[PDB]
Amino acid sequence: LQLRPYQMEVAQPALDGKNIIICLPTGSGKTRVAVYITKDHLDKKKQASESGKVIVLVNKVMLAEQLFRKEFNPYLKKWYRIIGLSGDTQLKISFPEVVKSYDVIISTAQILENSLLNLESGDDDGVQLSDFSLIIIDECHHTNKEAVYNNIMRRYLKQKLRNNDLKKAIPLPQILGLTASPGVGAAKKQSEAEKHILNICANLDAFTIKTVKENLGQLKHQIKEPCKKFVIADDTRENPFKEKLLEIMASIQTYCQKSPMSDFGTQHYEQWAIQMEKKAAKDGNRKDRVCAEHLRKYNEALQINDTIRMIDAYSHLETFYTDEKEKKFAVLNKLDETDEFLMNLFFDNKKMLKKLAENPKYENEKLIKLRNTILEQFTRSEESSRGIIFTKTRQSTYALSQWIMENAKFAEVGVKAHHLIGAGHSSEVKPMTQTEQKEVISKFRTGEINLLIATTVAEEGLDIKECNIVIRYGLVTNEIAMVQARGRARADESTYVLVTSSGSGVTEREIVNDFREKMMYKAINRVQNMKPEEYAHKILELQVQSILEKKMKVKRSIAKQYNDNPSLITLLCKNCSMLVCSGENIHVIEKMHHVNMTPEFKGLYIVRENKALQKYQTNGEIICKCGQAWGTMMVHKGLDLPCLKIRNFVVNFKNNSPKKQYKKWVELPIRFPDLDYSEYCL
RNA sequence: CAAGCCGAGGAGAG
RNA sequence: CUCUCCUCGGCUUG
Ligand SMILES: Nc1ncnc2c1ncn2[C@@H]1O[C@H](COP(=O)(O)OP(=O)(O)NP(=O)(O)O)[C@@H](O)[C@H]1O
Ligand SMILES: [Zn+2]
Repeated sequence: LQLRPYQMEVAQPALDGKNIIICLPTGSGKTRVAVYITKDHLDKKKQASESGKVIVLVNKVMLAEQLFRKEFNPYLKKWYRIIGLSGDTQLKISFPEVVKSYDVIISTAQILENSLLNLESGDDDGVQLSDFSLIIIDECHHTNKEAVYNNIMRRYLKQKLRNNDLKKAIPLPQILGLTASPGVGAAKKQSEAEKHILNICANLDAFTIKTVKENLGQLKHQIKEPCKKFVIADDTRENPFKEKLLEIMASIQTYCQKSPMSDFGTQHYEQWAIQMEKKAAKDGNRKDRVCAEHLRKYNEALQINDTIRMIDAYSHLETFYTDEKEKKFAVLNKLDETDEFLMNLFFDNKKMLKKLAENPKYENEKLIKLRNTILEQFTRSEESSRGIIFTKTRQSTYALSQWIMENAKFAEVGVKAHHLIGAGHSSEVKPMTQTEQKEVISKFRTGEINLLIATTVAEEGLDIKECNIVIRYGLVTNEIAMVQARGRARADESTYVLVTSSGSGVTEREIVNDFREKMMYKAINRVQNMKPEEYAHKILELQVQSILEKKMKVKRSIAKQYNDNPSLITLLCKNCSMLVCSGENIHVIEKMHHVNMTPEFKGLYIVRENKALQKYQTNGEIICKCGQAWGTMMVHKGLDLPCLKIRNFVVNFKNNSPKKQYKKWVELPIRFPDLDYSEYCL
């Protein structure tokens, strides 16, 4: 391993105690300086006949294996014992034991917290911090309100104050936080920015920050920025299509007699639709809820029209209504006035909308703008042409990847592309899998795919190859994502683009984040130069406040919903105001999943085979006689006992009918019994 | 590989 | 404070 000049000075105080933060720019060899500090710490503790164990904490899964392979092991294999843990191994099981070996640990975080609370909650073996001598951390800036990793530090600080009260002593470990930039936490003033920085430092018990200042030219030579750049467009033609939908929506409303006091093709209208649907369901009146459920889809279509072709929205709707018709046919294998009206309204115009949509006279501006942007680069760079795109949603990524596959020009210049999204199981999309992710990464590094379409998945963690033409298509989250994307584009003649519309404040937000970036550095300078006694005073104050801010939160959130009422309810279908179950019939398996195993509920529903699995069905999706999907099948002990949700059902209390929607099971107070085969058997 | 439970953070709009 | 979008982590059934 090698020791750079400017990494030296930033590392220097850490080498003799002095828990600190380190914020350097991106790509400056953050991991490597980490590694060096490790080796020093361990060699030191050996030379003093003192036990030395380091643990690394990360926030994602992949970074653990990542760093295990590339940085720590290749250099420290010979002197020491290393290991890499995560939720994707089998070494989680005896975590207290691996500590008894493996002086170097890498780990996903919540592993640790789980073990601590097992030591402090059950009679399990567990572990305490005393068994360490260092904690190295990545991505400092997640240390905020009740994240994971702040439990850890709140406990560290609790024990530190125990030590301090003792002094007026357990040897606490050293801490070393590493980041790119800690970031201003939503503050409108330089002073509150400062306050936030100090809040971080108190949550890390730091002594400084140690930005690089002295050996700065070596950085500028070795490391450089891209060039910021904007591209803007405007649209007032909306020629055939938009109005063609607004007509429909207006017709539905004037069938429903509901006044939005709002506009078509925005987000407040959506919120209204939601609460209206919820109200209609808590009351039970159809004709309003179901129309709302459709209007939401129409609004979504319009929103994506603002960014994406008409064809994609038409397809979105086609999928929706095709599904609904298939549902009604599987059930009927009756036709209420509502659904009949809605379908008759839609399908008559289906062919029209298909014609209107395919119309290259007025496709979209931003797509053309990025056409120009992209072609410029891939003509300039010629086979060293790595690319990245960022957007907001998943569907957008699929659409763009599809298009770039379709249009010939992109394929002509060698614009090989692939999409990328996150693995969360929610949000009406089939997510990806970690394997797919890693493979795409390796293809990019290989060069199979020249450019990637991504959500916010890329602006952290996983290690993409350096790039040229990072852009930004309808997304401005905050300064952190801004800088982290800004730190990708090496390979000179790099850029950082933003593509937006005119009448949607985004460039606004871009500038705000730019100012925030310029602000935080000022604050850093304010604090680095702060006097040590004053600094100490303030961090002590903040640590106290943080710990007291814990206790209170503890005193008001013990249970907050504890009234266990077994069968005091009735679950109805939310589309059709129809009984489905009572609370007694339901049971739980593994104290997590809810399920019912009475033949009454058995006969009520229908199974529609899966589309996720065709991409032999195993987990069937349940539907009603109305058509409302309810749940999913399940295989427990071979019993195909069908699970369900509480997002599609409505509750009715027996007393006075405040019917409520809950969106998940933990929110409600009442408890359900565990499953046992004594019922239905013996 | 599919299904689901819980928790956390960020952003928008209200 | 609520809704939506986005990401992440831990954990179970198969
Ligand atoms: N001290 C060093 N000496 C030699 N090469 C280094 C050093 N630090 C980093 N590198 C090289 O830089 C690459 C890895 O470092 P880097 O690009 O900073 O990844 P990183 O630690 O993830 N930076 P970041 O993305 O900001 O977290 C490899 O090509 C290394 O060879
Ligand atoms: Zn129904």
